[PDB]
Amino acid sequence: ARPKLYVMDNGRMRMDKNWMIAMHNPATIHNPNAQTEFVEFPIYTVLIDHPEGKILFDTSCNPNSMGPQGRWAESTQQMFPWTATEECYLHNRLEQLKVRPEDIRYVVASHLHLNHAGCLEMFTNATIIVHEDEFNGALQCYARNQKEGAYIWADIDAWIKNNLQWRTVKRHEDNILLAEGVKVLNFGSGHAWGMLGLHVELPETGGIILASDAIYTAESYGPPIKPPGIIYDSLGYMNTVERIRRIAQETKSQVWFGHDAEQFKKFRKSTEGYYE
Amino acid sequence: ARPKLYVMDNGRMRMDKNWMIAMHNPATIHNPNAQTEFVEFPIYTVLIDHPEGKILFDTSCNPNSMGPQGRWAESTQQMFPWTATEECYLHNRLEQLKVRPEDIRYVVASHLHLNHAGCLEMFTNATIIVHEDEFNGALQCYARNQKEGAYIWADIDAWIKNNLQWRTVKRHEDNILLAEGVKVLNFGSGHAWGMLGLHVELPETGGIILASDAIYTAESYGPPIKPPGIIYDSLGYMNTVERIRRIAQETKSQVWFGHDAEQFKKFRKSTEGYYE
Ligand SMILES: [Co+2]
Ligand SMILES: [Co+2]
Ligand SMILES: [Fe+3]
Ligand SMILES: [Fe+3]
Repeated sequence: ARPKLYVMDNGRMRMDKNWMIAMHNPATIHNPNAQTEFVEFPIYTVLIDHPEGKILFDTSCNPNSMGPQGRWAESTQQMFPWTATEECYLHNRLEQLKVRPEDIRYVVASHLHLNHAGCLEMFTNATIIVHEDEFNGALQCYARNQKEGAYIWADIDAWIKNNLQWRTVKRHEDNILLAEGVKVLNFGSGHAWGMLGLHVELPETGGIILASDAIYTAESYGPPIKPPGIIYDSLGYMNTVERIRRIAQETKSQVWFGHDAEQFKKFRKSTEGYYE
Repeated sequence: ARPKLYVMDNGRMRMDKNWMIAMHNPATIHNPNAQTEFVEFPIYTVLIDHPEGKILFDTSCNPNSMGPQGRWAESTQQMFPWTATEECYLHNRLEQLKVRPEDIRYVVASHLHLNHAGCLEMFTNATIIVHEDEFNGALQCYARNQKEGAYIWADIDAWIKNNLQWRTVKRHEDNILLAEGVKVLNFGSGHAWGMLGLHVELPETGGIILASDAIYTAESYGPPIKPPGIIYDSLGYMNTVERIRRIAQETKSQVWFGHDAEQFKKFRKSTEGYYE
């Protein structure tokens, strides 16, 4: 099999650095009112155009996320603003590749945060692969009518109204062979309730691990590991990072982080080409 | 049957509020360089003068902690400075109660952080009860010559040279009946590797739970729970806080937080009296 892997630029987001690197600049006797920064980071998706079928990793943010009539609560827009041009929208990025939503066989949701699950509702002909604990956690946010937070009620509303077809990865489920050289990695709890990664083995490029928010950046990866402020299971997070490190060394694979500005710049995006 | 419980003022410490309440004030589009604060909080120990023997909960900081020739590293001194008058020193606080180190039968170390295990070395005639995981973790810090962070090399050095007698609480060990109405609570991992609390049943005052850093403050306690930045096991931390809440409700016990300025102000300290 000779697949093509595309990195699609789905805009940028800004947030408190402390979210990304917990306690990045601690206050001191000499700096008692220490300042944080408001850092920019990429929101990207990955399309594996595979002969067995098209696989999508993450879905970025929903077009109608930001704004006065935005699905995102105002507090969320102010803490995690998403800047993107129309071309950065997933549906347009796919269109520029002559890929219709209906052509996606599999969507892998690393987690159900606002900036990874925004456009799940588009893929009504796909099987949405998600960690059961992540699914459960988001569904509770919905049921309890939680309007703030990283789980967008209106996005979840849409998933349900659009009758998405789900395939939950069970807590103790082995990695899933989705297609030749494409494995869903079950990272479990850490950054969120349930994280999924991808291991892709390309004939030419070789091995790629899509870590998503299991590893925000290279600063996160280290060594040493510098965990995020947005974390559900600190222990599981630490374990997941080391697990990823071990797999990378054993499979001689690259590790693609979730939101690393520097790494993203070096990527070949969908406007220039792909990875074989 | 008729004991007296003393609260001993062992000084004040300042640190970044983000340590106490994580992400207490996140940056926004309108406040991108959001400032943290450098808050003050109490360091205290608890003496249970019990007919079966004297029980000490926590040991505060070592007198030789701060300063150019201080045991604490400068970075630590600058991030977590301890201010204390001679009288605030535990040795002095005990002397004013006509209690010699040698008279302590049991020292319960909630955890082995610098602000709780400073003066363990004094109690050479006591049994030091500590969580095995906390003990293990600190001994690793020592063995690896970790000089910075919350585990003071020189402090641990002194514990070993002074030949302290340890009694480790095993990971899955039940609560320990230390004396009539005195009971060691095995909280396990959370704030640190292994946390111990006390439940004291006082004839007059009733039930008291000593939570130490299992719960920093009333703000931590909520509801809802607002976890700290100094955390090892987020899940365990959350579980512990809720376990304490339950025990408190079922035993109609007060919950004494580790570092709550407001609550401490209301405590009757060793200079004014005791709790029966
Ligand atoms: Co996320
Ligand atoms: Co502590
Ligand atoms: Fe993300
Ligand atoms: Fe403390």
